[PDB]
Amino acid sequence: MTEYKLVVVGACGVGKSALTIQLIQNHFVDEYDPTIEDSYRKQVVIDGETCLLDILDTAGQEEYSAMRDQYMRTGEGFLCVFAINNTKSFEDIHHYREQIKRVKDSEDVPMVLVGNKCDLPSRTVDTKQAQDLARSYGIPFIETSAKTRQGVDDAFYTLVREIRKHKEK
Ligand SMILES: Nc1nc2c(ncn2[C@@H]2O[C@H](COP(=O)(O)OP(=O)(O)O)[C@@H](O)[C@H]2O)c(=O)[nH]1
Ligand SMILES: [Mg+2]
Repeated sequence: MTEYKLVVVGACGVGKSALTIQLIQNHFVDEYDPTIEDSYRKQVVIDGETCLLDILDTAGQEEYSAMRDQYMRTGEGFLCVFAINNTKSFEDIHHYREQIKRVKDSEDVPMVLVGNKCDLPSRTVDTKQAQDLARSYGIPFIETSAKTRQGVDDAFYTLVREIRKHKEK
């Protein structure tokens, strides 16, 4: 069956693990060690296609930089997560965008921009500013809450659709 290798990246504390575990296990985790990096796999149906998602929940630095380069080269699509109450996490998106393109040595890399924690009242990044950044990259932007599940399926399924568009060229 078709497999899609997805990689979730973003600053520590933005909800990468919470988003991934909501997609896979359908519950919100209040506490998950920020240093744990692991992969999950789930069979889903997306637009009538039965497919396997293989998702890497990243945790930042690796023992050796060759490990980072390896998962970036093998990953097919990237979910670039910031938190709407953490401006620094939004500014760090520039770094992840650049680093992924550099390792892949490609200008066209399937990517979706995710603004997580949309259930919280505190917001430092308004939607407009994130839409402006996504428009500059030519990629979709989705606001999510790993707590309420709002937008979670859409974020991951939209990324799969971006991969499919990249592949048909
Ligand atoms: N309220 C709220 N809290 C969240 C959300 N996503 C993650 N969190 C919390 O934010 C903290 C960090 O999330 P985590 O998934 O560990 O972030 P990671 O470092 O990117 O993996 C945890 O305390 C989670 O409970 C969300 O959508 N809403
Ligand atoms: Mg984590």
